[PDB]
Amino acid sequence: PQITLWQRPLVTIRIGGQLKEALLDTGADDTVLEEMNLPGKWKPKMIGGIGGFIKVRQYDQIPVEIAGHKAIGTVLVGPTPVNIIGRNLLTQIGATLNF
Amino acid sequence: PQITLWQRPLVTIRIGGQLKEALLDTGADDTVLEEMNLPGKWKPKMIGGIGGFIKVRQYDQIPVEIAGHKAIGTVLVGPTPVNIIGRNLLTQIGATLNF
Ligand SMILES: CCCC[C@@H](CN[C@@H](CCCC)C(=O)N[C@@H](CCC(N)=O)C(=O)N[C@@H](CCCNC(N)=[NH2+])C(N)=O)NC(=O)[C@@H](NC(=O)[C@@H](NC(C)=O)[C@@H](C)O)[C@@H](C)CC
Repeated sequence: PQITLWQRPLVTIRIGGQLKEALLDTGADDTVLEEMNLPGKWKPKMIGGIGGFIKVRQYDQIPVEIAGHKAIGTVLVGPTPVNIIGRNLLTQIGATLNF
Repeated sequence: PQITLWQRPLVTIRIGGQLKEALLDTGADDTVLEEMNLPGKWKPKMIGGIGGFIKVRQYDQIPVEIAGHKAIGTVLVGPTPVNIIGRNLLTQIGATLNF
């Protein structure tokens, strides 16, 4: 599908068992989700945005389905204001910007 | 064009007499430039994201050119680690996400 930017580029994703709402974001290297439990082993990491640094926890190899598209890779969970889908998963689904 | 997301999508824009590199960000509601001396009245404000809020200056009706496509709109100036082009302006040059 083609998505226009007059509205927030918001999509439903399954994070297995559950359904969430995430923001397709070109401006994010990685994927970060609101604090939730996942089936995995994790390691503490730090990421940045406009206001500074935050501690998150990394989960390697989690299958995510973005609008019915399949992706398998890293997922960071911590105190992010909006769930966001980064370039790490977008490239798996073959997302590009057109103008 | 068609920009792939293997790397951060960085483009050259013109604001004032300057050519600058900015990140195309579908997860930014607004456009935010790093500290720069523009003429004009501004109103102050706060924007946040990962990490917290930073204080910035709001300038209205500032004409740009995002890689040879003109736009006009509000731009925020403050201490961002990077120049960011939000949707306010991407909506003007006809950019979509496609997968
Ligand atoms: C230097 C900043 C670079 C741009 C920025 C775009 N992020 C959006 C994300 C979506 C909301 C969290 C952002 O801050 N958006 C603001 C930006 C500036 C602005 N405020 O216009 C925005 O829309 N904020 C909303 C408030 C949050 C709600 N969301 C929303 N309305 N869309 C708003 N209107 O003010 N990227 C990020 O915030 C991401 N950070 C990175 O990609 C950083 N990478 C690492 C490895 O840490 C790198 C640059 O150091 C992700 C990967 C963190 C792991």
